[PDB]
Amino acid sequence: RARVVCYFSNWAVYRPGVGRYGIEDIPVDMCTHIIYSFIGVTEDTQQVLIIDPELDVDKNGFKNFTSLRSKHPGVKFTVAVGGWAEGGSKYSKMVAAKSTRMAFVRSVVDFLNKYNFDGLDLDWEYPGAADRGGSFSDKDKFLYLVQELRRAFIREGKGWELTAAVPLANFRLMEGYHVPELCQELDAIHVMSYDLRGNWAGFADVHSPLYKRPHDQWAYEKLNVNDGLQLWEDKGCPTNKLVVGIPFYGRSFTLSSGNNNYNLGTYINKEAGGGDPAPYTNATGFWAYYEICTEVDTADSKWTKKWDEHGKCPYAYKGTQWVGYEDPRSVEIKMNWIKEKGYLGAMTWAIDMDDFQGLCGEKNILIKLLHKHMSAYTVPPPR
Ligand SMILES: N[C@@H]1[C@@H](O)[C@H](O[C@@H]2O[C@H](CO)[C@@H](O[C@@H]3O[C@H](CO)[C@@H](O[C@@H]4O[C@H](CO)[C@@H](O[C@@H]5O[C@H](CO)[C@@H](O)[C@H](O)[C@H]5N)[C@H](O)[C@H]4N)[C@H](O)[C@H]3N)[C@H](O)[C@H]2N)[C@@H](CO)O[C@H]1O
Ligand SMILES: *[C@@H]1O[C@H](CO)[C@@H](O)[C@H](O)[C@H]1NC(C)=O
Ligand SMILES: *[C@@H]1O[C@H](CO)[C@@H](O)[C@H](O)[C@H]1NC(C)=O
Repeated sequence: RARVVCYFSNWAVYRPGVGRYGIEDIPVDMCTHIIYSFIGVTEDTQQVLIIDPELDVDKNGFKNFTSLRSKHPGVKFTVAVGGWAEGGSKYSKMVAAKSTRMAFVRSVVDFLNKYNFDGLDLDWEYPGAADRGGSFSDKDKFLYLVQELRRAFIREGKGWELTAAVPLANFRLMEGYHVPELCQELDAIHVMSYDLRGNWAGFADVHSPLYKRPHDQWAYEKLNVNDGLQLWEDKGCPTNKLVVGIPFYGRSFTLSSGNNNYNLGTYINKEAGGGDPAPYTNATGFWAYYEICTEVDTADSKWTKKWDEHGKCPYAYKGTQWVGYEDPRSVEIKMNWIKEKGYLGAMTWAIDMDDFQGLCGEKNILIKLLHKHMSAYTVPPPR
């Protein structure tokens, strides 16, 4: 009854060579819930925006995805609206009034019916965030949207799921999320317990530390997976609604010139924007798990791999390059911690970045860990 929630990126199919990952590559039986990412919202009409129509519609992307339920009827196939690239301003604008919310709600219902989805994952990042086109009134109005969506889903009578991806920083929770009311309306809370550190922070660190490190201070003091999930509990979310995010990727850094200190918290060349782009994801500061293991784990690797004794995460470095991530050891530790705490399950960003080709060893090594632990785990009643 535990969840293994797998986010699927629709843009992964455009990755070159062995990086190419499509619908056919999803290891469906390893997941209980799979989420097609992303659709968006229109700026002008507050309707569902199909972001890659040639792929999603013309090449039958949405339907290929949902029709996987024929072979795997026990699995839920939903769609995510929002995501980082979508921005937050269109969503703050959409929830501003009742009329615009209901226009979106109607569009959502039409979309879900048309492409046979089992429900919707809300990924607005984030309500109430000034840095993301939000404002104070987003907190109330995001709740209104969620309540209105739930009632519409009930009226359709198909038992659709409604979930949300959420941050874990206290200031983000205060600005955007009525926790008790939201957790009541939602089937699951997908906590984005990653990207907690990165180039934007101005120092090298692992991005999903489980526990606090000595160097964690001020805003970073409770910015770890354990304290972050505890925060969601303390604000009123039941343990059996919380799903813990696991990143299948690393946040990389370019160290400052002449810096021979590779410890956690060491200064970086922030202007570089992060570590150099990897060949398949081609993104500064962002390396897929398979891009990391093919570099760090090889027999003649010149990378030095270390372990965060407090955060329970691996990091590795070579020359000016430094990356923090998750490996089988850290993932296993998090799986046991999830069961220890009694949370609803595990979530991954994203399934397309596991070692699905088995370049470094066994195929889909990370998702197999999530499946192994969660499938043998019974979610206890709310604490
Ligand atoms: N919810 C959070 C997540 O959002 C977040 O993960 C991020 O999600 C966003 C989407 O919200 C991702 O943004 C996408 O990034 C893609 C790649 O970076 C973009 O797609 C590509 O865009 C490229 C530039 O145009 C194209 O490059 C071409 O590639 C060609 C191959 O055919 C090549 O021949 C050519 O030379 C290139 N021009 C490429 O075609 C295209 N697919 C996409 O536009 C963009 N929306 C983001 O990548 C991702 N990190 C997550 C992690 O922070 O956290 C979650 O909680
Ligand atoms: C959907 O399935 C068809 C038939 O296998 C295939 O031709 C097409 O490429 C698939 N579309 C996507 C986006 O995977
Ligand atoms: C890789 O990313 C860079 C910077 O965004 C871009 O200029 C280039 O077109 C990308 N290369 C490929 C192969 O897509």
